[PDB]
Amino acid sequence: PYTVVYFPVRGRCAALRMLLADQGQSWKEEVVTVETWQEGSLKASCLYGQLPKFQDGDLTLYQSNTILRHLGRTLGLYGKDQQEAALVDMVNDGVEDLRCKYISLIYTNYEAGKDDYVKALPGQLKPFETLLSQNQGGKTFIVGDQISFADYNLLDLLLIHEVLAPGCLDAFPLLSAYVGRLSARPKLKAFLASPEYVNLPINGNGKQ
Amino acid sequence: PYTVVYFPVRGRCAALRMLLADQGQSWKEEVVTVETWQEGSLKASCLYGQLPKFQDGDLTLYQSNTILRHLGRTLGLYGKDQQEAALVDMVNDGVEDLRCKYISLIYTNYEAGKDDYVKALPGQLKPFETLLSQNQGGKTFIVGDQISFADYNLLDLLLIHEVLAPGCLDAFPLLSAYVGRLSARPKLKAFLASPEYVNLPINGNGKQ
Ligand SMILES: N[C@@H](CCC(=O)N[C@@H](CSC1C([N+](=O)[O-])=CC([N+](=O)[O-])C=C1[N+](=O)[O-])C(=O)NCC(=O)O)C(=O)O
Ligand SMILES: N[C@@H](CCC(=O)N[C@@H](CSC1C([N+](=O)[O-])=CC([N+](=O)[O-])C=C1[N+](=O)[O-])C(=O)NCC(=O)O)C(=O)O
Repeated sequence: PYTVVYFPVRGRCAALRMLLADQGQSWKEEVVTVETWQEGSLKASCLYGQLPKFQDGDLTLYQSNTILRHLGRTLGLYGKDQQEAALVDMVNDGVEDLRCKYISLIYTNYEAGKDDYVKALPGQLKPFETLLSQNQGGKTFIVGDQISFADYNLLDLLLIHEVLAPGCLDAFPLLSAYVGRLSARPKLKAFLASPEYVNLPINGNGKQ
Repeated sequence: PYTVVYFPVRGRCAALRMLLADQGQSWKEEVVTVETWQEGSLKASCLYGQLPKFQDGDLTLYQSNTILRHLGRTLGLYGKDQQEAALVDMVNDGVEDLRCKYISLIYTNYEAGKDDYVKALPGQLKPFETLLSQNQGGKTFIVGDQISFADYNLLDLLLIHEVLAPGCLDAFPLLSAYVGRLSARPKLKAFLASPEYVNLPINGNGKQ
């Protein structure tokens, strides 16, 4: 019953598509061209002048996380209790803080400090490796014994980092095995090798 | 009760202190200082190298939005349903992107951005005024007919721009009657005039 609006990019939507495609779900897509947003026909119709946009039938939503937390809750991808759902919310704000830092490296400074960003990236990644070493051994998901929407938000932030700085996971043993076992999950490994996701750019400016 | 470990400023905890003061809660502050945080060991033990940290007993926490959704779903401020609970995450994530850009100029360019961040404001609060006129007539809370942590964070976001650009709400009626109707709330009008709030810096660098 879903629909997703966005530009023909991977951007802030590549993570909510991985959970829908791996959850055994299905959805329709809608798209905005590079010029339909250069018109006003859609930037004023949005609650913040931006996309992704979502539909759940009679509902609509904005913000990449309101949709990621909305499908975790309506699909049981939010933890098992009030506290796992707090440690599943703690990984996501950190995961949304380092991507908010990656969005500025790919759109406002990739040529004047794109190497000062890979220089401090290990420490930006130690935190999540520190939580897996503190999990069931790192042999599970990022929280509890079940997967959550935080796993698809970190698995993409970890997937798009292996592309701007190859070998950024060689110091993090557990993130290297957790990022290899989730892309191997049957329905998501089928979505990563598809043209639907293999043919769009990670970003809108074309850099990576 | 709970505990808050943060710098002697209002910064990121100012909304949960209004949530814990307006919700009949009690708590302790573990004030921290630039002489204590520069000592190192307190920041090297944080999960991301930052504050505030917070607790509910054995459960520790970091990330200010995680503490607002965790006190939100534990205090009964997270919606009456799943779709109102996502319509609350939509107002909190937007109040966080405005608060995410109000925090970068205050600490990274207050002398070259305070003349452009203020003419770009009108357009940043319209959404929030549109959501009130789009619910209960705007005579209630930002979402549903009940209060939420999204409401304790959008009010703090409106009390601070009222300090960087006083008179920024003069064209946003429902937003001007809502920042006074929430400050009139009994236990919130009593804590907001209290010493631990008024003698605290909104920010931690001098500007505002
Ligand atoms: N916090 C919100 C932020 C949403 C957001 O930033 N949306 C951007 C797309 S992201 C990114 C991007 N960008 O950050 O500026 C621009 C882009 N593009 O094609 O022009 C594509 C992007 N992408 O990630 O694919 C947008 O609507 N941009 C239109 C505008 O600003 O007028 C969320 O998580 O949903
Ligand atoms: N997403 C996290 C971010 C938490 C965070 O940014 N904490 C900052 C305080 S915020 C802000 C601030 N800042 O953003 O850099 C610095 C500050 N100070 O006194 O030095 C005070 C701040 N404040 O808001 O009062 C911190 O620990 N800073 C220490 C460090 O970076 O080493 C959350 O929401 O909790």
